[PDB]
Amino acid sequence: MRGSNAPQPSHISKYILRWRPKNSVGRWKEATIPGHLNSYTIKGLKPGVVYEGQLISIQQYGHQEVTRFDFTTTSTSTPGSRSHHHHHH
Repeated sequence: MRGSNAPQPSHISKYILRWRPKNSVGRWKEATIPGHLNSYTIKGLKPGVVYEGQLISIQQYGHQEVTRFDFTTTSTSTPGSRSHHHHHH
């Protein structure tokens, strides 16, 4: 019910999630998740605050995918053109 480890599966060897308070300017943190094994979302934040999220994928040789996203909690923001496509799901 938690999550099983998948060493070098059909997906990426492992994904790296780094986040840090962009409004509180603090230290970053790392969370490795090998591909999309399940729904994993980091919470514990609050409305009116923006964090920074960077998902970098790592392979057997290191350095794979690099994605930058905006972070928010119970607030409606996350500006980055995330709503301009037809059809859902």
